[PDB]
Amino acid sequence: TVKYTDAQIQRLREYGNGTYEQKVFEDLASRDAAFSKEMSVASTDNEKKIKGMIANPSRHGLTQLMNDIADALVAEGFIEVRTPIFISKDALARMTITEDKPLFKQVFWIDEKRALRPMLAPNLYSVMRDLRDHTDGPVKIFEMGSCFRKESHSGMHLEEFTMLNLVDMGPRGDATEVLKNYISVVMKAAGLPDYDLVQEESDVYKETIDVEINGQEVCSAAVGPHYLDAAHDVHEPWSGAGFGLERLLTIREKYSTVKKGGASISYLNGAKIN
Amino acid sequence: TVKYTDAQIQRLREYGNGTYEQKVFEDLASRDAAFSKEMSVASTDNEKKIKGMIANPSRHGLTQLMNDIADALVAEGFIEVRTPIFISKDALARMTITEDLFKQVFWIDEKRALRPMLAPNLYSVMRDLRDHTDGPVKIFEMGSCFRKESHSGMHLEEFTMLNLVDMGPRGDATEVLKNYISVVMKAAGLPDYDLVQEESDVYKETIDVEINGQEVCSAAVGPHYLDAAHDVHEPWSGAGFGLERLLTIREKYSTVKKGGASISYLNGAKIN
Repeated sequence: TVKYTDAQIQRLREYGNGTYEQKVFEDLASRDAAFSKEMSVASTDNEKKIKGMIANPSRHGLTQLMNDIADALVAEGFIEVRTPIFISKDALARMTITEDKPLFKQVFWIDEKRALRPMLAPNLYSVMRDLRDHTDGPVKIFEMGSCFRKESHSGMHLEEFTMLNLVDMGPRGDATEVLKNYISVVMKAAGLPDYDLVQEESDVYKETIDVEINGQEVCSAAVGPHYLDAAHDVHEPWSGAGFGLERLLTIREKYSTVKKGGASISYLNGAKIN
Repeated sequence: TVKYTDAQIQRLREYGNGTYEQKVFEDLASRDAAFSKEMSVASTDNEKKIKGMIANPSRHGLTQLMNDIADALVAEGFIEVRTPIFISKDALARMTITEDLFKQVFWIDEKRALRPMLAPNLYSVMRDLRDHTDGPVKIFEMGSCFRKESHSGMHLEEFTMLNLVDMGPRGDATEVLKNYISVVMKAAGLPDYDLVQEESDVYKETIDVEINGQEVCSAAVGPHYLDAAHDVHEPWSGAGFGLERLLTIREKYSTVKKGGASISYLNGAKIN
């Protein structure tokens, strides 16, 4: 008739990758006793993976997820681009991310005119637009890299996160299905073949497609055009999708928090090192 | 006899990836006709290269170099680690980066900064993995580091560092470190280079790698006085590479701003 405390659930989540909020116990002593033993099982499992990685080293799991998805997108006809982390204050204004907007509060500022990017759309707007001068068919590009948002104002757990942004500028009568095929290629290559797409009409985009793997947002897609296009010299429909890569890796490997599979000095491929 | 003007030289490297400083011309008309010819050819080749990327897309040239090197390092037994871009003010102080290099640091707030090098985080990860093995501790990281152009001598403010460390004693540590450098340079497509082994007052030895006079890798055999501040107390050897600098030399790009992350360039071609 007692459950793990919130502090105990957190501590179990930081060290183990099982599920713990379901357990129930006769009294406080039995709960604390089973708490320490669940912590003991979590510590052994921790060392077992670290010794495994030390004995059989490999590419980082986040790196391997990026490579698995990226090679899939290239076979789909996408150019991989890399763009700087730094973006300009004018660049944030073209997204209507301005002082009066709440989203403005999450931005890390480098100086008075430059900032860390909170998303991949600014630079990808620039690149797809410039390639339009060099081709008449669809412009298909994508990037994977770190984006940065302050935690207090965005209410999410990672300040540095790796976004995957793919986009295909060009008109399509079948823009929806073509976009849904882009979602499939990513999710398949990511190892998450089952997912629920939330197709929805909108006033701002032509269409919007969220995706959920049992109740959790893992990608946000849309069919253009959008009112942000004209500020970027974009005057045609498009289709794009955005995936948080640490979140996908967390869900595929069933880690307890999102801070275990990505970039860290306390975790390494799900295991806690310190 | 005349050469290209400085304005002609800078514009030639804008779209062109040839070599132009050495050209010599009899007169102004001959110098101007050749400049226009190189312009039109650089622009024409630039256009064909972009359309080729559209016809047959591939992984980014910086990503492909990172993959070619990282697989060769995993085959040598290295663990690939990834660490945050943000480091603490204390971690910088433990590198003796204090107010008295400190002006190269991009400060995020009162206590956090963009990492100017991979050493502080790699220090913490190698130490923690020591509690988990008696054998050598071998890791590497490829990721962005940041430095202010106004104080750093380099032209990129964001640059991709590769750092590898092998913690733990070993016989002939310097020659093993030389092999680690050889695996990287061979995996990068740069087999021709010159090493500069030197006696050191701060390290046990220092290895500098140069190609055509340009430093491309800074390596060292430990220990070093910064080790105690990070609770490291055993031998180690490490090497650091700038990956845009490697890609520029291999592809013979006219500047070091065409191969890396950019919104003006894409794999050596200018898209504006």
